[PDB]
Amino acid sequence: EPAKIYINLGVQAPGPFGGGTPEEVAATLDRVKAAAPGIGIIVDLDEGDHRLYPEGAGRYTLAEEQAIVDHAKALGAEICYHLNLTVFLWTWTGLHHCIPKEKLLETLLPQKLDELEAAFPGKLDYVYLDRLFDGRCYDLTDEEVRYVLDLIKERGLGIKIESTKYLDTILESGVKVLVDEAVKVLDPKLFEKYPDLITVEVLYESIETIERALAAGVRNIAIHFGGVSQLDEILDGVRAITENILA
Repeated sequence: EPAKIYINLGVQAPGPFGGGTPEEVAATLDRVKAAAPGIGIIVDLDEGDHRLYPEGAGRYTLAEEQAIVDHAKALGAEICYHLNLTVFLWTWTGLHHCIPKEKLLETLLPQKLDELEAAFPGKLDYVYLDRLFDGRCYDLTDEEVRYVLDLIKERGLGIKIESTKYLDTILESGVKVLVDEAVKVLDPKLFEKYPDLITVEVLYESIETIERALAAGVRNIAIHFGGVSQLDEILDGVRAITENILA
């Protein structure tokens, strides 16, 4: 069967350097689908008594986040939610302070996951956490990894990982994975053992980036462009898929 194609798209709140309101994000997503027809869309999103007005620009409110997802979900786009606040604020410093491993496994991570699916019921496909990131914080044991994967698979979520440190246990757990290769290594043996589970995000440098990927297994490839400014920059290479075919 032919392979799948997606346009990995980053969305953030209006701030000092860019961003767009839920109306602007909705219009851009409609303009991408208007050009790219049979191409999937992967929208990345960062997390923002609980607001209505954003406490400081550069972050969305929970309503604006829901308004974007509900519009992107209606377009058929998959949502990948970034739970970076798992290291946010020992405190009163804005650092990436790491709570004890128990405090995170026992309480916060299930807490954040419950809050997650409470705000976006069944409308999130992948979730990103800065824990499997080559270890960094905490050295995860054998059962510790598969416990976090169980919390994610419980709520029907996939995972986005930057490091392929634990990829050889994620696929055994049968959970969909999103490998961000937009600047480790991986053998094509995985694509014949787990074809419908891996989706590789690549930095678009040319058609040679796709051909090098399609030469292996990669039946699910997401394209992330370098560069609301990017509306037209993506509308340049959006014709790079009508003629690409390659199926």
